[PDB]
Amino acid sequence: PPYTVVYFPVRGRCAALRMLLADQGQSWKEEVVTVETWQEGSLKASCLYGQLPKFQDGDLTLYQSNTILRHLGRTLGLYGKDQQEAALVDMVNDGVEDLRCKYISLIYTNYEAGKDDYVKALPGQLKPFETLLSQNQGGKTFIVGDQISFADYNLLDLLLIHEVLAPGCLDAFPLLSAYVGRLSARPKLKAFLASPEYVNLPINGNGKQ
Amino acid sequence: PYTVVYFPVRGRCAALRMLLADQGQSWKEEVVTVETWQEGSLKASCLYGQLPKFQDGDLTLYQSNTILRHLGRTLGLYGKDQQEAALVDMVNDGVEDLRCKYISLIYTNYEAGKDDYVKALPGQLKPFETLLSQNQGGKTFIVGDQISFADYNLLDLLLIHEVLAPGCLDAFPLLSAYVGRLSARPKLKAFLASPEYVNLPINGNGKQ
Ligand SMILES: COc1cc([C@H](CC(=O)O)SC[C@H](NC(=O)CC[C@H](N)C(=O)O)C(=O)NCC(=O)O)cc(OC)c1OC
Ligand SMILES: COc1cc([C@H](CC(=O)O)SC[C@H](NC(=O)CC[C@H](N)C(=O)O)C(=O)NCC(=O)O)cc(OC)c1OC
Repeated sequence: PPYTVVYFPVRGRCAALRMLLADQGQSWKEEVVTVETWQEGSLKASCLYGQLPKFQDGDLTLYQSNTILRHLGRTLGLYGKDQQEAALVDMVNDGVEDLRCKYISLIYTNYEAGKDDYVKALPGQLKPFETLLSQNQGGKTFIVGDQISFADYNLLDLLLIHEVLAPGCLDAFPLLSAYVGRLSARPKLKAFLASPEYVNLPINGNGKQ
Repeated sequence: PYTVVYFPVRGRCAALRMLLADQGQSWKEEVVTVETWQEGSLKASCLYGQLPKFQDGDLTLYQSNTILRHLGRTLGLYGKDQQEAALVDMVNDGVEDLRCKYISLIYTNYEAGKDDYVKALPGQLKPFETLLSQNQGGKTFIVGDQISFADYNLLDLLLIHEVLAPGCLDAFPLLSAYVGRLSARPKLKAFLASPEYVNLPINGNGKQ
């Protein structure tokens, strides 16, 4: 395949880019790194920022999950119709990243003591994305414009993992709730989300969700 | 054509201001004091409840890296091709990761965390030295042979870390020379010497 994903055996920060690749009908190789292999240290020392994912597109080696998303967005035409839309796509993705960082901090560093406060704060964190949908064709299409973007896949993943963390959290957000259902029903993505290579990976690496 | 809406600090607008100044662009600063911000109405109107807010005509943007990428895209500071654009993103995302750690230290744990942060800092700066070493021996920019928005963000990151940990670039000859070279670009040099930069604090809590 032209693409290789090098990552731990979790969904994590590769979930969105995998959904993107699958929904776009692209082929890729998964190179699985166990935490054991990672402890040996040689792969880690060779990674630019000491972390995974690592991604290959031919001889182009990338690190940083959002760099991979933007690269696929640019090369597959999932980055808006013009410069204005591209900026709005970035604005969405940066918002998704901010909330993802808070989610990851909760999962890996403070789950038991922090979950109540996190869930309490969650509606205020989701509301900006509902607002964005409400300002774009009544929320009937995508997060920006009338074609899918890499930010849709990232936002979709963020919403899916938050439904596991806080079941019912989208009940207060009709546009986000319908958006999750609509994107999840896209045939190639629906098949991917139902497949063992997605279903049989945990969301995170520490057993919490 | 441009308006920057922000608190009276360098913070997350420092890099985009350096970009605008170095590119000879004109912009308006709309300063929001913490007092005005406490009133709540501006905050409630911001997409993510935060500043900076940026206007380019009737395009209103939020998110500091969105502003950087928008200026990069529209001013030709985003690599020569898709391959370079991906490398520019890879740099900027690395800058953002370290900036988040810096901000966490400054605003949430300065006193107890500074020693460990400075201890860890060489390992956090080394990737950017490595990136320079793989691009024309470090003699030009962080990616390719023309400046990108990631250069301005990386430059700011390096400048604030020199204040936090003086001498932190002494181990890194390419980063050291790079800071000196970019800082000497005539429009940027003038901006960095000007009161609108010098007389703003780096952060909003008096720590640096
Ligand atoms: C905290 O332990 C941990 C973290 C993770 C990560 C979880 C996630 O963010 O979904 S991903 C693995 C991690 N990489 C990054 O944090 C990449 C950040 C970068 N800005 C990007 O966007 O790509 C990583 O490589 N950690 C290893 C290390 O630093 O040595 C996953 C975990 O297990 C799967 C774990 O537990 C080990
Ligand atoms: C912690 O209090 C605080 C923070 C800051 C920020 C410092 C910095 O990151 O350099 S910026 C102001 C902040 N906006 C963001 O964090 C934007 C993040 C976004 N992902 C982006 O990249 O643009 C903000 O608006 N805080 C106010 C709020 O949330 O109500 C500056 C501060 O004062 C100058 C303060 O202290 C108030």
